[PDB]
Amino acid sequence: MRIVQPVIEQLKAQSHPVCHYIYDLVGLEHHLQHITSSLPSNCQMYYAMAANSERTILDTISQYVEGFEVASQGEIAKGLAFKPANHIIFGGPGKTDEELRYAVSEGVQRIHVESMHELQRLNAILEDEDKTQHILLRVNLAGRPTQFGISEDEVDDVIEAALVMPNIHLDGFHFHSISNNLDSNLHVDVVKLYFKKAKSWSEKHRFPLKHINLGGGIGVNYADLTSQFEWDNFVENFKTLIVEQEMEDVTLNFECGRFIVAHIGYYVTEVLDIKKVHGAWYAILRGGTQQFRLPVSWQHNHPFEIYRYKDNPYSFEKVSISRQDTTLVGQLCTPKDVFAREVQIDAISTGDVIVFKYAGAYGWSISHHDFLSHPHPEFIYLT
Amino acid sequence: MRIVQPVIEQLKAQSHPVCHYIYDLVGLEHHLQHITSSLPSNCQMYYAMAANSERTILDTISQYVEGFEVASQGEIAKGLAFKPANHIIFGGPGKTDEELRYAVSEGVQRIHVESMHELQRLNAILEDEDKTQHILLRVNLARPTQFGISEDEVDDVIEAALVMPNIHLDGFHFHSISNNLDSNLHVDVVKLYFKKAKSWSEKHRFPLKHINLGGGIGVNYADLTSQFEWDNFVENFKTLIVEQEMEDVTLNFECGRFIVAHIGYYVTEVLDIKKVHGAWYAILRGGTQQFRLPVSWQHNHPFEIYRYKDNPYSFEKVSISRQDTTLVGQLCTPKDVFAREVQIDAISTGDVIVFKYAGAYGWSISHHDFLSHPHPEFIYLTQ
Ligand SMILES: Cc1ncc(COP(=O)(O)O)c(CNCCNC(=O)C[C@](O)(CC(=O)O)C(=O)O)c1O
Ligand SMILES: NCCNC(=O)C[C@](O)(CC(=O)O)C(=O)O
Repeated sequence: MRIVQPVIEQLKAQSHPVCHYIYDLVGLEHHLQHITSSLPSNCQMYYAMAANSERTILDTISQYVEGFEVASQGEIAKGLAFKPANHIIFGGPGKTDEELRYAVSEGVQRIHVESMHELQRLNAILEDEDKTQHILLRVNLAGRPTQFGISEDEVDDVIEAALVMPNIHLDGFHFHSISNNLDSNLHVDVVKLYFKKAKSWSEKHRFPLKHINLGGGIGVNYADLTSQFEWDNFVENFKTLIVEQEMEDVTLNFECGRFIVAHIGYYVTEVLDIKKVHGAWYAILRGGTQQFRLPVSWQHNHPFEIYRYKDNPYSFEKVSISRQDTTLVGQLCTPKDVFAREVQIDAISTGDVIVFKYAGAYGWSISHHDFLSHPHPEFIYLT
Repeated sequence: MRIVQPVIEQLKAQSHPVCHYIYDLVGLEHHLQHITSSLPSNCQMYYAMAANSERTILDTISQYVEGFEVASQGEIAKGLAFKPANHIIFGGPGKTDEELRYAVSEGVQRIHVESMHELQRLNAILEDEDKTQHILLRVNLARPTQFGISEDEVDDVIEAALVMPNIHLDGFHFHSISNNLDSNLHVDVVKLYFKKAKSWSEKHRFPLKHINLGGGIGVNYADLTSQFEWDNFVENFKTLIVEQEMEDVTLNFECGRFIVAHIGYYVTEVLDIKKVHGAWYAILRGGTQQFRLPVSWQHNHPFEIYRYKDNPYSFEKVSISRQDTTLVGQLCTPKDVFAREVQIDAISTGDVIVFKYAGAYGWSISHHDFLSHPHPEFIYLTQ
């Protein structure tokens, strides 16, 4: 509340309707300074802009991170606004010929190759353009069947194919098995598996293990806001693992999105209407889940807080309820437009503002902005 | 495939990437002509543009339908380009003061009021502007959703509406069910709307001018041959108007899905084919951020396969036959799935997947800019 309330009160004082995204850039910079500086000298931090690729967010982040992790030519173009191509790293299971040629043309640092067929499509462009390209092979370790990377048993044949292509520079491997892990001790064991796997292929095939992309998937807790990822405990144990496994001459990198921008983002919206239907209570808010789809996608009740507005703009009384199971919804004409279902609300009124915390990662970026053609939420960036 | 194959062959012949929404406007016109002509003279068809508000689709639709059903200021704005204000009807659970003032200013045909507080906000705007407005009251007949007025509360809102001089109560709005495939069950629901609507008008002593019977006409995605029996529905619907003495009561539907579903196609080329831990995958251009319907509804979306004979690359295609295969897009999320473990007769890299019945809630519900991919090209077939 402390961060957003001065903004909400200004909007109320000016009679502007509250349907906003608010981002705390000071807290973002402070958070990034700590994370990147704690890392060892051989490890790097790339920002995965999937979580949030708003231009102001990238402007702020660029200074503190090594580079950007991108999943398309459009994300490359957004990254090139603030970083050189050789600090952009390109992953994804379906990179088109256009994207590969554009990536090669711009000269992106690495392409994280996810198949034998992709390798050959890339290599054909490299022979055509007469360029070379640093790559990692993305590996899918035996957890379940997904579309991502090379299946573990197929990896050997893709290594041998990449090594005999002179235009390909096989730096090493890319692992991204999990997303949203909250356990720091467990994440260290995932990294240990990556080191042992990467070293075994390097030793079997006899090529220099130059680089390992350890992926991302550093979790954010939406249920319990006090129990976040123990980054300091992780980093210090992660440092111990590097020296134990002798990975000091191997350059490492993470590609984090959610953990970097989640807690610094807020989706704030005014209460338009409160109603009781067949027993159940509902609070209808401005905007909707087409602007903030995270709770519907993940199927949880998103954490929020209620700013109690004291004035009344109408000549008639506000609708108020107290201590009821209340379902929070937007303006959409679908029953799926639900921020939170049957959650406790101590006091809520028409004219109050719901402050959804932890809205900065995969909030606006995953949302179906133009469904039912509502106007976009307004964007405020605090400095 | 007869409709889309000429377009696919043109794209391959021109060496353009295949990632397209293709629409059959000739088919759309024949569908509209069939529906609009078959209705009784006291009932009109409005198009609920949430399903598809593309300007070419609206232009084609506006020629045949009575008007547009809208649920935001943006949908009103789109509708006004092709219909006049007095053939636009406005619903939705969270109409803002700005949207209500806009609707009144433009002079919309009806506003479908969904609560007591909305009625009072509308009335306050009407007294300020010194205007009147025809309305219906949206009723929620006895499961709980956020929509309309709870049945027990209806009497109080009617009495409040009748006392307001600026409000002109035409009657009621019912939209209980969604995606119903049985014509006979829909007639019973329409009969139930008549019984309830008359009961309120006789009790409260005002003329029952209009009843909005909603949409909810289903489209079958599992079995394409077993669609909604419109001809069967309309004749029993005509019978019912006479039985319940509703010839002088003027009516309307508000259909979205049923109008545009079968005439739209989402067409995309196979970029990769891989095996991961025993399971086959086909990576397609675009993704569920362009066509979200399969993920939202959690089904295997119906499709056909166009085989392409030529090979643009000097290395071999990946070709499979008679395999259970998961179809995925370019996205970096494992939720990017068009269809899961579906038996495919034969497929190679460079072939084209043709997702049928992609015209309703395809592009319109999708998260277009997630991972910043370029939009698919839009073709509208007219000859
Ligand atoms: C008032 C009113 N009138 C008419 C209609 C149109 O109904 P019909 O098209 O069915 O005839 C609707 C449906 N309102 C839109 C219903 N939405 C959908 O069917 C798709 C989706 O929104 C997908 C998603 O967002 O995940 C969903 O909830 O499944 C409506 O709410
Ligand atoms: N699954 C863990 C990774 N989550 C995200 O990165 C967010 C999203 O991509 C957003 C979404 O498309 O629903 C998702 O897959 O839930």
